[PDB]
Amino acid sequence: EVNSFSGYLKLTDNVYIKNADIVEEAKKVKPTVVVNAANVYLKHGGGVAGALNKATNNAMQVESDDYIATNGPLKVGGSCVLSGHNLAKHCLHVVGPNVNKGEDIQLLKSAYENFNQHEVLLAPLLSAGIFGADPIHSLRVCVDTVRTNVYLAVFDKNLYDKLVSSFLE
Ligand SMILES: CC(C)[C@H](Nc1ncnc2[nH]c(-c3ccn(C)c(=O)c3)cc12)c1ccc2c(c1)S(=O)(=O)CCC2
Repeated sequence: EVNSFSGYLKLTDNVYIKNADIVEEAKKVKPTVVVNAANVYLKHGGGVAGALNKATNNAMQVESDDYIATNGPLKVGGSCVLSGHNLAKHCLHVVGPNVNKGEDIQLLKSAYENFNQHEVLLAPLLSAGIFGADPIHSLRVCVDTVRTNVYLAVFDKNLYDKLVSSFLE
């Protein structure tokens, strides 16, 4: 079965959310597109990007290095489409702003806009965690910006509960 998302809570007609690890979701669901929370040089050194690369046994990093050699780095708020490997048909590498490194939070709208070129996506909460954005603000930007169908996997039950409570106010 295609895009077999299970156990999500529907927030709006096009945004769903689950307390789950995106890597485990990508193995179970086999989505058409999995979003990576990338950096501009596609160096998958930790967090979500490191976990998705490790699940591909480093095939994602080798492919990413070859892409950067030919095309140069991405811009903050930009994206590229590369192979999904064993995790998805395609990986959409999206660069949200890293507020902890001084990048502009306004670029988070441009980052989510990349999602609208794909009908269905499995994605993480952009710019949250160590990128420093307020995760409740990142969910609000996602809901207001994404028009295609997006399944958000957030690997922390405490944050999940705060995000669902905030949306339902
Ligand atoms: C907010 C947080 C709960 C969320 N975390 C995650 N959300 C969804 N699936 C996840 N898998 C893992 C994971 C991490 C270690 N290892 C070993 C794994 O195997 C699997 C993390 C994780 C998240 C959302 C966005 C971003 C980050 C973190 S960040 O800090 O990586 C910087 C980039 C933006």
